[PDB]
Amino acid sequence: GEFAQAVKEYAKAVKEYAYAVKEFAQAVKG
Amino acid sequence: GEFAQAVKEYAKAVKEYAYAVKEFAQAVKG
Amino acid sequence: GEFAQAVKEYAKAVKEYAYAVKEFAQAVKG
Amino acid sequence: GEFAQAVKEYAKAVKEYAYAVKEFAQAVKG
Amino acid sequence: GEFAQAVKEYAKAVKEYAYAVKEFAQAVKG
Amino acid sequence: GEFAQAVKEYAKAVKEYAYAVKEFAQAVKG
Repeated sequence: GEFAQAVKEYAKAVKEYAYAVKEFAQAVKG
Repeated sequence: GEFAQAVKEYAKAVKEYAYAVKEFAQAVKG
Repeated sequence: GEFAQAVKEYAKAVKEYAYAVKEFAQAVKG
Repeated sequence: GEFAQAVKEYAKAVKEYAYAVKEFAQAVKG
Repeated sequence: GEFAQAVKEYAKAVKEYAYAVKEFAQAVKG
Repeated sequence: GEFAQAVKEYAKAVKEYAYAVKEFAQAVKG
């Protein structure tokens, strides 16, 4: 219900964190 | 219910942090 | 100049995220 | 299910961030 | 629980990072 | 069981992030 909903929004925020980390990694490397 | 809300409020903080990580990456690239 | 300011703003965002992680940790324990 | 999966993805993101933070540390030592 | 303990350790690590980035901001500035 | 595996991976990622932060902290200090 709400928990299932909360998890979808968490999963989507994790994926945004994952790409932000990759751009940080490239900035530090490049 | 109360825990689902804490997962929702954490998901918002993960997205806000992901944005700050990308902004800092852009400053390192720049 | 520009880069000192971006580091300062990244520091504030890390500090904000630390507070959200501590709140999540408390929410998990409840 | 879905929350264990999102936590696993977050864990992989954290490991990547740790590796970039160590590379950042190498840059700061430079 | 193991999850509560791990998020507690993460909260500590992010708080330390926030303090090291702030020290770095001071270093880049002065 | 599947959550206990996600928590194990998260716990290990958090630990790597914790030592990365101390390495960044030593780079800033030095």
